[PDB]
Amino acid sequence: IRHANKATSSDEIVQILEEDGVVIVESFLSSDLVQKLNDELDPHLAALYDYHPVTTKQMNDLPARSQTFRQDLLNNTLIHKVCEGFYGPTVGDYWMSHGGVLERGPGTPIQSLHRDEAVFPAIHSLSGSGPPVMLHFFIALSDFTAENGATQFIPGSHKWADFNDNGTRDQAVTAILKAGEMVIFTGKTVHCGGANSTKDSVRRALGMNFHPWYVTPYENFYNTPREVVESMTPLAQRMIGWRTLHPHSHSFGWWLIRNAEAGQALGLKP
Amino acid sequence: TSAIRHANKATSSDEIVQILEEDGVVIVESFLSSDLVQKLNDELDPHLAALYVTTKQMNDLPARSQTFRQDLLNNTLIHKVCEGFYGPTVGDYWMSHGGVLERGPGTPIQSLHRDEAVFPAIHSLSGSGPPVMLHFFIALSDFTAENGATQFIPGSHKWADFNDNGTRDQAVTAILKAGEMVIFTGKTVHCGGANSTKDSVRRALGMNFHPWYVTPYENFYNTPREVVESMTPLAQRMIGWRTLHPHSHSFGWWLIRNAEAGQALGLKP
Amino acid sequence: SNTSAIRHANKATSSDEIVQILEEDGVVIVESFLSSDLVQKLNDELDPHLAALYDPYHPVTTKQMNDLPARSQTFRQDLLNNTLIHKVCEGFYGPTVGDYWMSHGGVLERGPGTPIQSLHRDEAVFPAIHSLSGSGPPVMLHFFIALSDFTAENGATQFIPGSHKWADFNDNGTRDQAVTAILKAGEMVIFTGKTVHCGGANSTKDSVRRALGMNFHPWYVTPYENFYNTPREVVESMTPLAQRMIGWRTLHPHSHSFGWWLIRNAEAGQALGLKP
Amino acid sequence: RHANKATSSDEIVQILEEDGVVIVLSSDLVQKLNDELDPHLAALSGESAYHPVTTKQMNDLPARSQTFRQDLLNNTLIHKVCEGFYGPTVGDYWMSHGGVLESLHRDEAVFPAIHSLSGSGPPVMLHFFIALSDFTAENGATQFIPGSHKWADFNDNGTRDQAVTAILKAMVIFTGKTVHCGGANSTKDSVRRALGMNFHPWYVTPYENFYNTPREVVESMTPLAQRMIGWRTLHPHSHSFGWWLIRNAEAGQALGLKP
Ligand SMILES: [Fe+3]
Ligand SMILES: [Fe+3]
Ligand SMILES: [Fe+3]
Ligand SMILES: [Fe+3]
Repeated sequence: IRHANKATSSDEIVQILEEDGVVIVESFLSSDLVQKLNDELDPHLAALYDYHPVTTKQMNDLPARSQTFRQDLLNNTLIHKVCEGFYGPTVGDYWMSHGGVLERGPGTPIQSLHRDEAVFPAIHSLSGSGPPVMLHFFIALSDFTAENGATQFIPGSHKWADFNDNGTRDQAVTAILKAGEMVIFTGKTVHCGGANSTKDSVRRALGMNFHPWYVTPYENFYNTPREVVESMTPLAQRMIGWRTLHPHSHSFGWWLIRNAEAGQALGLKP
Repeated sequence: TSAIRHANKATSSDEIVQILEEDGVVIVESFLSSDLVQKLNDELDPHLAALYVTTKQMNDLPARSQTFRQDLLNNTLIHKVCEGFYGPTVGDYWMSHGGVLERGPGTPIQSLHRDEAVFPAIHSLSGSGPPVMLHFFIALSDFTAENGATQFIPGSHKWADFNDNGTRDQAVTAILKAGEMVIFTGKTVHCGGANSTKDSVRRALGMNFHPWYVTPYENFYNTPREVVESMTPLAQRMIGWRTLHPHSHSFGWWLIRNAEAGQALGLKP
Repeated sequence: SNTSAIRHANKATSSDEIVQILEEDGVVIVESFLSSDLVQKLNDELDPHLAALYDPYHPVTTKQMNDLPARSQTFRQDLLNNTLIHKVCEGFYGPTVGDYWMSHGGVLERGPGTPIQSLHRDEAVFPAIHSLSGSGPPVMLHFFIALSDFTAENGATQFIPGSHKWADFNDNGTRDQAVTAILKAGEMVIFTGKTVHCGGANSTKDSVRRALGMNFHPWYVTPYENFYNTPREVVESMTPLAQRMIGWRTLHPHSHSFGWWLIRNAEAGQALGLKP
Repeated sequence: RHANKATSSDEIVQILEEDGVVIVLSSDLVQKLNDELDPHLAALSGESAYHPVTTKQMNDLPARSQTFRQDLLNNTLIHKVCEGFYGPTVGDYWMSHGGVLESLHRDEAVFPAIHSLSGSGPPVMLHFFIALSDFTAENGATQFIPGSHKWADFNDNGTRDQAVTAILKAMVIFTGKTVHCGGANSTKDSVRRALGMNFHPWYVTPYENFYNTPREVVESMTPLAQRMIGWRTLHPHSHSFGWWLIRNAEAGQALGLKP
C-alpha cells in the first residue's frame, strides 16, 4: 500500500485508489481532532448497553452522537473531493451509508478475507467490471500495529474478473498508521481485520462507508433530533439522507417529496 | 402476432410470475372490484383538482388515499408477484413510487423507452441485468387505443443491447377495462399512447417497486404519524418506515442503531 | 312570545316565505339546506387547497380562502346552480333590479382562541350606499353555509334582527341585542349587508368552526372578486347561469333591458369564445 | 456545403441539385420564436413524473406562433429556393408540415409510388430545418449523406459512415430523397431544438390540415402565407387556370377572405 499524502493532490489520491483499490493518507486528522473525537465518543462507547470485559464494540448513528463528526468529518474537503472523483461522470451524487466507530480489544480473532460489496450479490456478481458502489474511509483513533491487528489489504483485487476468489493471505499487506491517519478502499477490495495478540491494547477506528445515490444506505437517520439536524450544513444533511440527491442522469432529482425538495418539505431551511 | 397474454380469474400467482419472466408484461383481468375503483377515484379526485394542459401527475398516495394505504399496499397478488419477481437472492423489497397519472384530450404519443434507463449502471447491463423495477399499472378508467392505452414490445427486456428501443410496429397495445392491471418490468420497452378523444381523460395508478438495495424515488417521512401508525407493518415497510431483511444481509438493512427502525422511532413492535 | 329569535325555515317552507322573513328580520335560517354527502365532498374538495395555503412567527387561529369556482367542482356545479339561492336572489332584488351576480365566495375557518368580532354591517365598504341606512337599496345578499356545527361555544355568528331597517347605520347596536345563530349540518343562514352581525369567540380548545359564504351583488355593483384567471376548461364546464354568476356573461337589468357588461354591445361570453 | 450572403439563391438551389443538402435567422427572431413556442411545448400538472419527456414534437404552428405566421411563411429565402427547386413544370407549392422537434431513412418513403422511382423521381418534398438551438454532434446533429438523392436504388439507405454531421449554431435544407438520420443526444444536460418546414408541390396532399385555425388568425396573414396553409387555390403551370377551387372560383375569396 502507498503511504502517500501531505504533498499529494486529491486527484492523485483518486488515481492510487483506482489503480490499487486502497490508499493511505497520512496525518489526515489533527491530534487535537483525534482527541476531540475520542472524548465525545468515550461516554457513548461506555453506555452501549446502559469480570466480563467486552472485547468487540461497534457503534453507529454518529451524527446524533458526535458534534465533530456532525461538522468536521461530514464537511471534510478531502473526503468530498475523493467522493466526487471516485463516483465520476456517470454517478453524480452520493451519501453516507454507514458511519461507525469500531473497537477490538485483546484476544480478537483474525478475520476472513472478504469484500464488503458481497452484501449486494447483484453487484458482487459483476466482479471487477462492476460500477463503483462502496467507498470506505477508515480513520484512526488508535495506533495501527500488526501486533494489535491492523487491517490487511490485497492491492488490485478490486479489478479481478472473478470475485469468488478472495485471494490467499500471503498476498495481504498490513496498513500501519499511527495518528489520525486514514486508509481509503473500495467495496471491491479484499481485506480482513487482524488478530490482537497483545493482552493490553484496544484497536479503535472510524469507518465512513459511502454509497451512490441509487444504493440504499445501511443507516437510517430520521430519528436524529431535529435541532441537531438544523445545526448541520446542507451538504452534511444530504449525506445523512435529509436532502434530495441530484444524480446527473435524471437531474430533476431523486429521493423527493411530492416531486419537491425533501428537506424543505419537512421543515429544513431551503 | 405476439399479443400481451391476458391472465387472472383462474391463473395462479406463479403463472403471472412466469408470464412476466417470458414476455416482460402481463395483463391481470378484474384485478380491482368496481367498488374499489370508485373509492379510489373518489379519494383521488379532490387531490387531483388542487394540484395546481390536461395531463396530470400526483404521488404521496399514502397520505392522500385510505384505499391506497390499506387495500393496495396490502394486496396479496401484488406481494406474491413481487416475491416471485425478485426471487431467492433478493429477499426484501419496497415501493419506490406510487403515482396517479392523468392524460386527457390532445395528449401526444410518447417515445418508446425503458424506465430503468434512469439507472445507467443497471441499464448498461441490458437484458442480463438484475431485476430492479417492477411496475403495476392499474386502470382507474378504460384504457383504449383511442385514448392512448400503453403499448409494449414483449420480450424486449431480454435483448442484448438496450440502446435498441425497437420499432413502433413491434408494439402491442394493452387494452384494459377498469380495475384491470398490467404488470411490466423496468427493462421492457413501452410507451404511452396518444389520446385523440376530445372528451375523455385516461386515469392510471402506477406502483413502482424496487429491490431492497435501490433507493426509492419517494421519501415518505413527512407522512403524518397517525396515518403511518394506522398502516400494517407490511405496508409500513413498503413506504420505508421499517427495516428490510435481505437474504444477503439477513440481520437487516435500513436500521437505526443496529435496531429495527420503526420501533426505534415510536411505532409498534 | 315572551322571547324572540332568528326564524327557521323548514323544507315545507317556500322560498317566498324565506324572502318574507328576510326582509322583516334581515336574517333567516334554512334548515337541512345541504345533504350530508354534499357537505362531505365540499369539505373534501376544500381540504387540499387549504392545506396548501397554510402548510408553512404567528399562530394560525384563522383561515380564509376564495376563488372557489376554480377550486371546487361541487361549488362550480351544485352551489352556483342551487335553485333556492336563485329563488331568494330574485325575490331579494325584485322587479327594478333584474339581474345579479356573485361578489365574493369564501371559506372561513375560526379555530380555538379566535377573539369575538365587532358588530358591523358588511355594506360599510360602500359609504355612498351605507349613508342612506335603512332607506338604502338592496345590495349585498349573504348566504352563510355551515360546513361544521355552529355552536355558541365555538362562536356561532350572532345577529341583531331588524337592524337592517335602522335609520342610522353609524349605530351598530350592542352585544345584548344580538341573537346567536345555531346551525348543525350544511344548514344555512341568509342575511343582508345592512344587518348587524358578528362572529363569536371560539372558547373550545379543540373545535374548528368552518363556513362557506356566498356574497351576491346586484348587476350594477362591482364584484369584489375578478374571475378572469379561471381556466377556460372549467368555465366551459359551467352552466350559463353559473357563468353569469362569475362575470363571464352579460347581465340583463330590467332598467336597461338591452344589457350591461357587454363586448361591442353583444353578449360577452359569446364574444370571448363561450357557447351562445 | 455552407452558404452566406455572398451566396446566391440560385447557387443554393444548385447545391440542393448537386449534394441534396445545404447549410445556410435573426438571433432576436430566434429568441422570439423560442418565446412564442415555449408555452405551447410546456402544455404538451407539469407532466414529468421522474420520467422527463425526451423526444418532443409540435405542429399547427400558424395558430400557435405569430412570427412563424408572418416572418417565416413570408421569408424571401424559403420562397426563392422553393421556386428554384420545383422549377418550370410545377409552378405552385404549399406547406405540408410545420413542426418543432426537440435510423437512416428518406421522408419520401411515405409515398411508395414516388419512392420506387429512386433518384429520377420528380421533386416532392423540400425540407427547411432551422436551428432554434445549437446544432452539435455532441447533442445529436442530424446526419446526411450527400448525393443520396440521385441514387438509382432507394432501398439502399447507405451506411452510417457516409453521414456527414450538420453543425449549426442558430438552417439546413434538404430534399425528401436525401438519406438522413437524427443523432443521439449524449450531452447530459442540453436539448437540441429545431423547426422543420416541409413543402409539397401543389398536386401532393399536405400532411397538415389547417381549417381548425381560427378565422382571425387566418385573416391576419398575407395572401401568400394563406396559400401556404391551404386557404388559397394553387396555380400550376400545367393547369394555369387553377386548382383546389370552390365552384371553379378562388377558394379563400369564396369562404370570406380577401379578393
Ligand atoms: Fe470489512
Ligand atoms: Fe414509462
Ligand atoms: Fe360580516
Ligand atoms: Fe426525417
